[PDB]
Amino acid sequence: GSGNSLEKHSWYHGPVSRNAAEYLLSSGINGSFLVRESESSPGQRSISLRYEGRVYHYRINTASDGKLYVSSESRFNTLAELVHHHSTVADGLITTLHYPAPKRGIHRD
Repeated sequence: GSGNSLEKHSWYHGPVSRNAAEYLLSSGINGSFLVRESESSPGQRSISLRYEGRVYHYRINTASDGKLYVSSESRFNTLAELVHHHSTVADGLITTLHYPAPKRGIHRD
């Protein structure tokens, strides 16, 4: 769950603060996005996008019910459904989810 999470999608690794995102992630690809988790809230989810060096921050954004709507005309419930739509029509997230490169073996002895 919150802390370990499961290897859901290819963009679902775990919680990663934007700071460390824009900071750590030097950004340098054809375009890869990654979802984030609680950062300054006791249980929050955001969306991070990595450009050819740039790093955008587009929180998940919730509706007045529960659904997760980034814009307002494209409300969802599950992150996936978010990317799904934001896959061909990023009506929410600026950049359009391209390919969330895997981060299994980044560094660890």
